Amino acid sequence: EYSLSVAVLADSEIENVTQLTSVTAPTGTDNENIQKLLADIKSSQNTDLTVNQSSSYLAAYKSLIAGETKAIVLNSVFENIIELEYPDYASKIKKIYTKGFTKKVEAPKTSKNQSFNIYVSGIDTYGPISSVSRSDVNILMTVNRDTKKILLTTTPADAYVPIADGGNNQKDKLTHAGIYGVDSSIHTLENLYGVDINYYVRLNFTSFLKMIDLLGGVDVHNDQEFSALHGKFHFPVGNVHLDSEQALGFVRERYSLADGDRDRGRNQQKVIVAILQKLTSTEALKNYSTIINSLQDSIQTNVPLETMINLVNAQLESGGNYKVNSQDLKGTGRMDLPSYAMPDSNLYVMEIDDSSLAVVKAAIQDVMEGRKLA
Ligand SMILES: CC(C)=CCC/C(C)=C\CC/C(C)=C\CC/C(C)=C\CC/C(C)=C\CC/C(C)=C\CC/C(C)=C\CC/C(C)=C\COP(=O)(O)O
Repeated sequence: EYSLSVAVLADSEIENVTQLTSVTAPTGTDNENIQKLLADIKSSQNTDLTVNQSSSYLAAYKSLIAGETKAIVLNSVFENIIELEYPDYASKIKKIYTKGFTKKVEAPKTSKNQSFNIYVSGIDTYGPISSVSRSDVNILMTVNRDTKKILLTTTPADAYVPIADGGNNQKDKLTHAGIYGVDSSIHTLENLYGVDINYYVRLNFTSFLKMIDLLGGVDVHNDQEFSALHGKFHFPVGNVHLDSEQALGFVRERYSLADGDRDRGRNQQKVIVAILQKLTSTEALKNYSTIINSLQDSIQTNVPLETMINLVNAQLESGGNYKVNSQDLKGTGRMDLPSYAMPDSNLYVMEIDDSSLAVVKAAIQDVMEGRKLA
């Protein structure tokens, strides 16, 4: 659910598209959508516009505010990209023609064998799940139902990788993929790790809170004393029970941890294991429908109902615990590499360590294939 519009400056005398002869747009990277809009304009308004190609939607916007063009095409998805460098962009423009588009995100891929991959996207925002934002949590869960093994692979938010789809396969921090959509994030990680991602789950701060509450909190073993959210929550060494708000702090704190983002990644993994322990309780399995009802409006997923039912009932009958292992893609922080989405800013990114990538890829394959980890 997105839209393309013809936009002009807020104070432009232009009121409707029939007054235009041309429009500036990135036909180099969004030609299909753009051409649909132009065909729709020619049909309902009998107006044929020539296109002044721009290198991107950001570039088109710059041209507009610079007075170098009268009108641009704007794909709503990319308004969120423009906002990264121009937070007040919305107030600078008006829209004089709008076309709604619709697309389903990733279709689910059913695995032909005992193993599947689920991508967990954690969005940096409160409120309705439909809110567009970057994906600061990017965890792949490789599950093998035969060996009863799970592998959690964390990819840091700042990982500098080719971003698929809207990212135009250009390098940027992984978290930006989330802005283009869950599709972009999924395809980005499929390409990086060379595996099919069967399903995804997408949730934000508000979704996470409801889930923890619903489950009655979660229990973890904390390895190092730390505090989160400017000292609001304190976590001692030892077994800790986390309510919704504590758990959210627990998975967010980074800077004060001995190993920074890597330790935060491990804390997130601890919480996932704890959630899984609650979700595979007999009470939870028996009452899965209530859990679906309770979380459906705040958590997006393409896992089919039929699949959930199979997974739940299989666990109900067979019982038995999954063993969980974890890993994280390693790299080196840098300030001198360009961000495709934010070309004018110096950003911190993590340049991937190639030897680590090889190891991470091999481990995913091992668990999928039922081989022991190195
Ligand atoms: C289905 C069933 C009952 C059994 C199936 C059999 C088994 C054992 C496994 C099958 C797997 C299945 C079906 C489901 C697994 C899913 C599962 C158990 C748990 C899912 C956990 C989920 C959905 C989310 C966890 C994500 C998590 C830990 C945190 C979310 C992160 C969020 C929302 C925000 C983080 C943002 C962040 C890192 C920092 C905040 O930003 P700043 O403050 O600016 O720095």
